[PDB]
Parts: sequence; C-alpha cells; structure tokens
Amino acid sequence: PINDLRSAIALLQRHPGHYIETDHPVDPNAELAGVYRHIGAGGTVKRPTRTGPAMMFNSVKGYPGSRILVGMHASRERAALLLGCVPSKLAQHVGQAVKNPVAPVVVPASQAPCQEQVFYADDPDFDLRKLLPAPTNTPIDAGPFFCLGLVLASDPEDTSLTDVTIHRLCVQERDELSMFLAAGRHIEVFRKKAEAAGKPLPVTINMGLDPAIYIGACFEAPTTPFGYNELGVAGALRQQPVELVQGVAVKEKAIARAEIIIEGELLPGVRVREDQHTNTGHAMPEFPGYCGEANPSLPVIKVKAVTMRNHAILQTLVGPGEEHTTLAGLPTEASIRNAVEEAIPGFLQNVYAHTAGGGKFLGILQVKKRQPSDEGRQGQAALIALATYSELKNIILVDEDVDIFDSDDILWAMTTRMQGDVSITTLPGIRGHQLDPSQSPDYSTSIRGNGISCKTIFDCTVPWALKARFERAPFMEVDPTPWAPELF
Amino acid sequence: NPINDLRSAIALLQRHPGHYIETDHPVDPNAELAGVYRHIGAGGTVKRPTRTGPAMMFNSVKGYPGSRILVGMHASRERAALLLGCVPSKLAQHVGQAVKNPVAPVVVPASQAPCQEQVFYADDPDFDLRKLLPAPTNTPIDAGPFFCLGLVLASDPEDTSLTDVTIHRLCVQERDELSMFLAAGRHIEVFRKKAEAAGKPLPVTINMGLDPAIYIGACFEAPTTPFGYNELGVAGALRQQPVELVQGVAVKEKAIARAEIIIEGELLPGVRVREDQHTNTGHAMPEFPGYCGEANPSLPVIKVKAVTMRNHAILQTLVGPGEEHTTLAGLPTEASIRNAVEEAIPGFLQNVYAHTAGGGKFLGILQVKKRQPSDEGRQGQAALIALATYSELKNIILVDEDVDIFDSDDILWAMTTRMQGDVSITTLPGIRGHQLDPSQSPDYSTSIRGNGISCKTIFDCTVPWALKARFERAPFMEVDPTPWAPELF
Repeated sequence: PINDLRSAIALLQRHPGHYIETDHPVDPNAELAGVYRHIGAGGTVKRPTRTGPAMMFNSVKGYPGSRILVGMHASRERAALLLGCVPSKLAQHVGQAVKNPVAPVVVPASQAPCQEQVFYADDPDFDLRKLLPAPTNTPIDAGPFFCLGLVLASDPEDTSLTDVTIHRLCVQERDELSMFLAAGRHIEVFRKKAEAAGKPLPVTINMGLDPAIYIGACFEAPTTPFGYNELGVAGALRQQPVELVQGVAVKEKAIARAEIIIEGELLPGVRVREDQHTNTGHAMPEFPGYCGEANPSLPVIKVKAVTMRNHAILQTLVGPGEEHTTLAGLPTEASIRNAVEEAIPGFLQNVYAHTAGGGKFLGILQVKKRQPSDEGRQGQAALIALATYSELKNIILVDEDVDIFDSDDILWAMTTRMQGDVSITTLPGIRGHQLDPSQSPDYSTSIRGNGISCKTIFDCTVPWALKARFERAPFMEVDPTPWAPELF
Repeated sequence: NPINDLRSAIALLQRHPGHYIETDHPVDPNAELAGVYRHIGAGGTVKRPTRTGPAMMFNSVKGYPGSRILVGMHASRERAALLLGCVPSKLAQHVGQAVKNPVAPVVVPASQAPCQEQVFYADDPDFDLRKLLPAPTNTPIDAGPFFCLGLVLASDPEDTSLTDVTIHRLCVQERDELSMFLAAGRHIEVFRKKAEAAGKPLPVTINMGLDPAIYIGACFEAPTTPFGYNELGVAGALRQQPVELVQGVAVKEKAIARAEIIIEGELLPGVRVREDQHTNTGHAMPEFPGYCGEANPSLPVIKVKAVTMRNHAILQTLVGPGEEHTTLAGLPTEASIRNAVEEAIPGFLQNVYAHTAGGGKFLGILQVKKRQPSDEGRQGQAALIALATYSELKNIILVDEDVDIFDSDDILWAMTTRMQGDVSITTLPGIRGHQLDPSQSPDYSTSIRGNGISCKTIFDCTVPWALKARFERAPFMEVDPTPWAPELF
C-alpha cells in the first residue's frame, strides 16, 4: 500500500512513463523549472510544454546529497493512478472520501520517519539557504520558493481548533521565511489572535507527502475536537489514518511520514517585502499563467528547527501548470457536482475544471436532457456552478456525447452546436478573481474594480426538440486490440 | 528514395516509426473496418474515443483475399508535413509556395503506366465491381459501399483543351454502376451539362491510390492552360518531377499513370438515382462536421467501362472523414486566408489554423502580432478578411503570437484570461455558411432565414495594445532539456 511519498513513487515505477530520474546536474535557480517546462509542467505554462512524468533531480548544483522532485501531481492520469480510480471519476472518488473521513492519529516519534535527522536553528552554523535547495520558477521571482508546504496550525486560545492548508513560502534569511495567509482562513484568524496579544503562532510546514494528503487537504472539511480534519480525506482514501507526531521545537504537530518538516512560528508585529533581496517587483508565476506581483507586506516565519528523514526528498512544483490544476480543480469539480446533483438529480453527467483556467476560471459541464422538461435546465446548472464557485469565469455546457476532457471536442461543440446570438449569455459586474488580468476597468467599462469580470455561459447543448438531428456518426462498436495489440 | 506514388510514400513512413502499421487480422469492410480505425487514427470530428495515429494497411479483408485496404494516409498534420519535407506549422506555406510555381504533367505510354498492369473490361458478362474492389462502408447506416478518395479527371466534351481534376466520393450501386455527386459551378459539372444536352455521355477516369502530394495539391485553386490538368502542377512542383499521365484504355480521358486503381466510366445522360436506393437508410455518409449526411435524391450515374489496377493493388480511402478531411480541406483554407491577409496587412498575420474541430472549414484560428499602436483594430480586419475569403467559415478566434494555435488547451486559455464576453465577442447574423452545419437552421435561431445560413462570431482574444505590458506570460529560462532526459528527445 501507499502511506508516504516514497511508496507512491514505487507504484509509479510499476507504470512506465509516470516517473523518471536524472543525474545530470541542475541549478535550482531557474534552471530546474526551465527544464521541467519542456517535460511535464503543462497547464497554463507557455508552450512548448506537455504533461509528462514526475521528475527527480538527483544532482543539485550547490546542494550535495539533496534531491528535488517536481510534477508529482502534474497529471490527472497520474493522480487517479495514485488513488486507484478512473481519471474521469477522480473527483467523484475523492468526494466520496470527503463524506466518510478517517480521523488522523498521534503516534510516537519512533514511528515518525520525518525526525530521523534534526537541525535546530540556534546552532550558529545553521542556514536554511544551505540546508534546503528551494527552487525558483523564473529568473524574476522574489526569491527561492517552497510551493508545497502543508501548513498545520492551531488556535492559540483553544488548541482543539486546527487548520490544514497548503501555502507557498519565500526564503528570506538564514532562519526566516515569508508566508502569505489568505484573509478569512482559520490560520490567519489564529495569527491575528496571537499578534493581538503580542505572541507568536507556532506552525509546521510539512513537505514531501502522500499525494492523498495534498489532494485531500484542498477540500473543505467539517470540524471536530482536535480535528486536523482535512487529513481525514487521505485517511479515507487509504483506509489508514494519517499519523501525526509532536513537533521537536514548536507547540504544534507534524506529519509523521513526511520527507521534510520546517518548524517555526509566525512572528508578531513584523512585515517584510516579498522581493526585498531581488527587487524584481514580482513574486512568482500564478496559476493563470502570468507573473504575480510581489506582496509588499508579508508576515515572517521564524524557523526554530528543520527535521527530515535520511536522504530527504524535497518536493515542490513548477508552473504551477497542471500541478495546480489537479490540486485546485478536483475540489472545484466536487463542489459543483454536489450542488447540481442536489438540485437536479441525475442531470449532470460530469464536470471538468479545465486546465486552461488552472482548474478555477473555466468550468465545463456535461449534461444529459432525458425529458422535455430538461430543456432550460442546462442554464440552471450553469447558474448553480457559478453560485457554488464564485471564482469561476466562463461556463461551457455540452451533452453526454462530448468528451469534456478533449479540448478539440469542446471546440467542436462550440462550432456545430452553437449560435452566437442565441447560445451566449453574458453576466457583467460579477466578482471573480484578482489574478485574471483582463478583470480590469482598463479592459471593460462595465468593470468597476480589479477582480470584477463579465461572466459568460456558452450553451453548446442541443435544444431538446432537435436532438434527433444532432446524432454523431455512429461507428460500429469493436475492440481494436487484435488489429494493433501494441497500441493497447 | 524520391516519392512518385503511394508505395514510395509508404516506404518513407516506414523509416519514421509511428506513422504506418499493418495488420493481418481479418477485418470486415462492412462497418467493422471503419470501427477499428476510429479508435486508432480517424481523429477529427469523429465521436470519442478517437485520436490521430498511424496510417493503416489492412492486409486481410474478409471475403477479399488478395485485397488490401489503406486508410489514414492524410489523417495527421505531422504525417502530411513529413510526406512533403517541411515542418507542420509551415505546411500551408510550403504548399502555397509550390502552387505558385507548378510543374506541368506529362503523358507517357502504357509502358510506363503501372496503373495498367491489370485491366478488367466491363463488357465481360461475369464482370462485377463488388467482386473486384472491397469498397468499405463507414457506418452500418451508410447508403452503400463508398470510395472516398477518387481523383476524377475530365475534359470539356467540346473543347478538350479544357480540363478539370477534382476529388469526389462514389457509392457502389450495381455491378457496373456508381453514383457520384458533383458540385454545381465547377468545370466538370459544366462539362457534364453540355454532354447531357446533346444526349451524349461524358468520359471520366477515377484515380485512386496516389502520391499524397497529388491528393493534397489537387484541393488548391489552379489556373487553366491548354491541356493543362493544372491541379496536378502542385504535386509536380512538390516533387520537382512531373506527374505522369497515361491515355485511357476504354474511355476518352487520361489517367494517373502511377496510380494504384483506375475506374474508367461515363456519366450517363438523363438517368438519375437516389444514393440509398439499395439500403433505404435515408443517409449517405458521415460528413466532415461529424454527422451522417442525408442521401441525395437525384445523383448522376457513372457507368464503368473498365477497371484498371497494378499488381496487388492497394485500395486507398478515408475513415471519419476525421483528420484526413481536415488535412485535405484545411490546408487550402489556411493558404488562401494567409495570402489575403498578407496582401492587405503585410507582416501582421503570423499563422492560421483551419481547426480540426471545424473539419478544416468551419473554425478559423488566427495568430497576429501587434507591433505598433496602429495595429490595434487590425485584428478585426484580419477576421473580416478571412470570413470574406472563405465564406464557409463560421467562427474566428484571434490570438497573439505567444499562443500555440494548434493547442486547443492554449486556445481556451486565451479565451479565459484574454477575453471579456461583453467586450470581445462580435456576432454577425444572417450570413450564409454551410448546409452541413445542423445549427444553421431556422429552428435553431429566429435570425436564420434558411438552411445553410448562420450567425458568425468573432472571438477577439488578443491583448489590447495598451495593456500588452500586463499580459506577459511567465518567462521561464530557455534551456535544452535533452541531457536531463535524452529518451524523451
């Protein structure tokens, strides 16, 4: 079975094409990301690019004994393989585990591989910049970045309330990182509580994990006493609870079977400019495919210790490309699937949070009109999708005979099953997302501020009265394996 | 080493693994044949699952020992570019360059006509086209067995110096009869009217199994010269070797000397047939948009006089018509659109893709580069030129030079982050498009006055000139990734 990063790699090695290694040296500064751009970054990264194998870089220039791993989640086919289900049913699969979680468990340090090696910060030869090779994606980033930091944090007033989230961090000093916290998230509430009292907030950055943890943590989870409830998804996906170990130097727990763990605390009453040492004005590439701007006021994490297993694998991403599409798009598809199935049972067939929108901006809904009254319900499904995921932008509606994962087949529906003065409904002035650069008053007079957009529903479904005229050419059902065994 | 026929082209594909396979597993030419290749290489607008892949040779045909059927030869832009010696992105330019400097065909005696290694005359009472050629059916609801890549040669029955070569599809009707549609307004149709007026048939040759250069070049617009057969001049220019012609054996027309199979027949005047007379399925064939077409009620009949083929003749056709149609139709579409925009706006259009989702006809993708403030507003001009150039286009998408116009994911990305639905979308109602789009119906829109009329839409996904500094895609370091994974390159 799988219970950490390395056992997942073993499964990938039994399916050739999903994992490779290389011993040719590489620079973690921009060179690594530039290489994986051609191999497996995918997503919204500039062409040429493609989905490919997960990649391991064994020779890291300037970091002997370190190995960097990227693209673990940069493939919907790979992600379904890691959880054991069909790719088209992957969101439905994880959504089922969301509804029947398996709570994590605390285990002693003897069962925590993540603490085989310990490095305290108060040691005078400790330097976070020499201990870990944090890669940069572009030569214009704010600095070195960790992009897959599973952050654990508890309320300082009541430890029974926790939060499990994925963050990115920029290495600033030998013992400091900058970390943005989304306003409204529980951990940001926890941090403002501690900063209001002048106290730091202990946290753990857990990196190099079972893919089931990274994916499952992106879903919304209920709350239970001493919860860490986001981990319950991975517990249900593996039918084995996720094990936790007490931190070595902070009053917070950590993933026991993690590759690397940074223990630190959010400092009270201190901010930092994200690119203070590079002065590029930017932070790093964002999921829409453009370079985000450097945040001028970020809170600082003061590192206390770094614990890692022997021959620790540093896991991060590149792009963020298809990797971000997987981690954000599966929750997007799941919450839309639940909302529509609740409102219109048996109508929605599937949903794809398209990788062209990073799994956030573009939603493709596949419906099936079973009866005359289903005409008019496709627009209802699009309204439900927009209402469930406010950060969406455009919705495309197609029938069950369209493959929503094939963008050629989507454009085909836009071509032969659509009239621009009939099938296109615009919705101006709806709050969308700040990182879409076209959501600007400079782009449209109907946009009153940044992050507001026009939202468009493309109804490429066949009108119920005409479905007999739109049957695709019916080729005979055959098994092509005998005529070309090598292709199957 | 050079290419001058179908078999020399297959030899080139064998030197590039992935573009050609064979199978000895028996296959039924009725439906089963197309059903197999639908999974392997049909591509295009064929219903999923499908993809582009190798061209395929079926060496074992049920009930037809000694026959071998070939499909998918043009069912790939990469394969077509390799078959012509250029990169797939410049494929439309490479052919358009050869169109401007054609090499005229040359007539040769039967000594140099491999196509005439076998001859079957139709006056034999035991003659039967069904026993001779295993014409496949794409779907069980087709009007009948079909030939889909018949290169037809014909000449004016009055002024033989006026010639026309074209690509048609033919449905098998009798042991010696075929039904063949002709597009109104083309020379071979005008030739047939003159002949039918005088109560005289029109001699034609149906050339199948050709150099891909011939099939591809024949779809472009060619001039007219005395005894020219000018659409063949593109293939001659693409090979730097004139296409060889041979006088017919039973009819008054020449045939492709290097062809695999030749059907010599005549268009009988006065007689008409409906396509599905023997099947009554109401349909004819799967069309390029992806739906089954309706049977033609009145079709001119070709009465075959002789069938002519080389030893172990390969039967070439298509399936889908899928990506194979996209290649043959889209390359002319892109070329004429590119010529029109480069003339009107030099240096602006970077590339153009007759997207395979439109069958190479309905959807056009235009890649422009705004170089100066005056270029703002010219992107819509470029879309209007393409719409004016290819009236069967329905939608246009405009993208910048940093968008891969052949990557449908990348096209939807520009439509997601570089587009506002109430700013970037222009609808043009009431413009004639194409009859085979089923949404071009009054039942689909009150602004459509008749079949074949559509609303045409321009999606402007180009960054406004004033904002270009804010829409730079993330700049990843330029590297050569070969040393890190040589097995992938």
